[PDB]
Amino acid sequence: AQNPNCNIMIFHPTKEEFNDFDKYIAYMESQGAHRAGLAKIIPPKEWKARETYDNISEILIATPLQQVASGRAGVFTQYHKKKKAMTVGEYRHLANSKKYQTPPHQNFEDLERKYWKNRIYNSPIYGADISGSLFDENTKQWNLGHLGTIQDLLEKECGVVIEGVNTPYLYFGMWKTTFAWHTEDMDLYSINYLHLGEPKTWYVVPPEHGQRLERLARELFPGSSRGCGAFLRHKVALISPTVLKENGIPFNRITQEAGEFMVTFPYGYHAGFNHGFNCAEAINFATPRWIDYGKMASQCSCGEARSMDAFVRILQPERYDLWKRGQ
Amino acid sequence: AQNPNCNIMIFHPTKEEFNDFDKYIAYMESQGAHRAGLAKIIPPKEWKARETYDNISEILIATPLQQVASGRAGVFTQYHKKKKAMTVGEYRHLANSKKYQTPPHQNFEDLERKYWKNRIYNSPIYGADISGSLFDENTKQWNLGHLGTIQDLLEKECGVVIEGVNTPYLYFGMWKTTFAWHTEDMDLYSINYLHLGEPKTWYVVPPEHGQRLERLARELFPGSSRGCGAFLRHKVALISPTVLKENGIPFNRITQEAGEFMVTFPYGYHAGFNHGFNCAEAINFATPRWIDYGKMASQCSCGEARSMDAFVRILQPERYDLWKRGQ
Ligand SMILES: Nc1cnccc1C(=O)O
Ligand SMILES: Nc1cnccc1C(=O)O
Ligand SMILES: [Co+2]
Ligand SMILES: [Co+2]
Ligand SMILES: [Zn+2]
Ligand SMILES: [Zn+2]
Repeated sequence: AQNPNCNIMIFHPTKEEFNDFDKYIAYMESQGAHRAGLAKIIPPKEWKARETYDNISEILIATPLQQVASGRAGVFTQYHKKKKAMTVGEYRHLANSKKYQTPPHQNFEDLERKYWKNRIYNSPIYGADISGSLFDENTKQWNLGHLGTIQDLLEKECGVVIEGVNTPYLYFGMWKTTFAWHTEDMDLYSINYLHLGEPKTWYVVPPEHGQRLERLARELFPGSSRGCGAFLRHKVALISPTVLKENGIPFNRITQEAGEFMVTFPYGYHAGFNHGFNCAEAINFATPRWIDYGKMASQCSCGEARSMDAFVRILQPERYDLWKRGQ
Repeated sequence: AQNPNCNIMIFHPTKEEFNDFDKYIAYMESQGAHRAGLAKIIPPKEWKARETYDNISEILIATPLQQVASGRAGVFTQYHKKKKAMTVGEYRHLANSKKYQTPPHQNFEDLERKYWKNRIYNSPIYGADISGSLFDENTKQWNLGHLGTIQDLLEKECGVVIEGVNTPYLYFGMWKTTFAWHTEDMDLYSINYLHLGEPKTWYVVPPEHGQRLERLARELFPGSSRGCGAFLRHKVALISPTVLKENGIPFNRITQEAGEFMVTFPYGYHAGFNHGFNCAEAINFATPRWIDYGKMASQCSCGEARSMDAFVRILQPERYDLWKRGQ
């Protein structure tokens, strides 16, 4: 077995190796990368997503989300308060203001300490889930808007044509903006490129130990757990590395910097935070190995959790009716 | 001036000519094709959208629309009554049933006569605007899911990056299903491929005479006109070729058959109907020549009309606030 400790692996493809996305994902998994739940891919030195980021200030963040925390420093939930629209230019200026800017710190470890100590006492604003892409149409390699669709993958594997289209999303972040513990919809893969700005710190639980995190979550969020058998689908729960360690949950951490890709693998629980003003782009994808995870993915049917129809309809026909009632 | 009578032109590209989409659209316009408002493109004999259509019955039509008419035979409006979900297999069976099937007829002209005589007395069900594609991912030429985006076109022409993603839609039709008189959102181009089944008959007004149609529409639909300065954006008004002829409106007609593409050009008003069970796929696109049409496109701000944000925001900043109130 490759990567038996489930370490987060870092890959440095050559430009030749960067030319076939599916092939390289499969190569990564041949080295056991998937066992960590997360991998970093450093693009070839001659690769670029686009020429410059000088012309992005007029992008509109239609519904910025103020992330309001409740609980304790290491165990909290966050809810999203909708704010008025602003441009990326206005958002960037807000992120760099005295109220929201990254504080003085010695290094990543000091910043991480400050995040978990102080996160709940501030309510940063996140420009998340904006449909769009910052890849140049002429970028041929690892262009997240030119990947094959999950609908075509399901068709290729299962022989069924389905409706739906999957496209990338942009995430404009600032210091303390947070992504809660979750796996992807239908336990899909995700790929995330950090286009510009300050880093993004990730935490991840190996897929083989995901149920351990779920068990801890039910204990730490009893109200949420009673409300929904798959409440982590609501994407609101945060648990710090110290609390995970206290409870024996196996996990790893890594910091993503501008110009780097992160891939999350099926049923790899992850969470994290942004260091300062940045912009990432992400999309879900599938491989043949995903199908069996799709079939077993837990579903939120309480109505709180936000193409999905067809995947549940085909892979989980028994769940489909009740899941559809929740929607 | 090419094509001064504004005739609908039909093109037969070679496989070599079929290899550069933008180039061929530009070639078509060099021959005056755009003046008609609509063109037909017959693909090369060796081209195909996909291998077979044997595996499409499990596609879900989440919200089939029953098209209910009001008015007179040649001048009517239609509203869409939402029906319960059905699969394409179930829809196809309904379309072929005695209640909904194409009636006996001698030819296209007889069927057209029957449509305009009898359309208002039936309420056919249309599986319209389903996000998805039936093109094989391996189809390299004129794959409507692999076109360059309107957002990238605007960026390339105007130097502004914007949010948004544009993807194709599927249309499952039956006899008498109808598309009302309209131009595309922001007076964009559209491209439509008829994947399978019975034909689709199109009517079109040359872009240079669009305001003549608008004037007639205001006279024929006085209530709708008073309610909204751009009510044709609601996509509910039908006017027959006989009534257009009586009122001196220049127009043309053509019937699209399975395996053929239709392109609508900026500000080319069009309408039509399906002959029987079929499936079409369509998407909007842009070229450099569209920009000036985008800037002048009329907007519905009464709230009735259904990526758009950014195009109005950048090309029509003066209209943006009031348009946003309507939404
Ligand atoms: N929202 C997310 C979800 N999964 C991974 C990363 C993020 C992010 O916000 O960067
Ligand atoms: N809905 C439409 C809009 N424009 C052109 C064609 C159609 C169609 O229904 O085929
Ligand atoms: Co994620
Ligand atoms: Co149209
Ligand atoms: Zn739930
Ligand atoms: Zn209106």
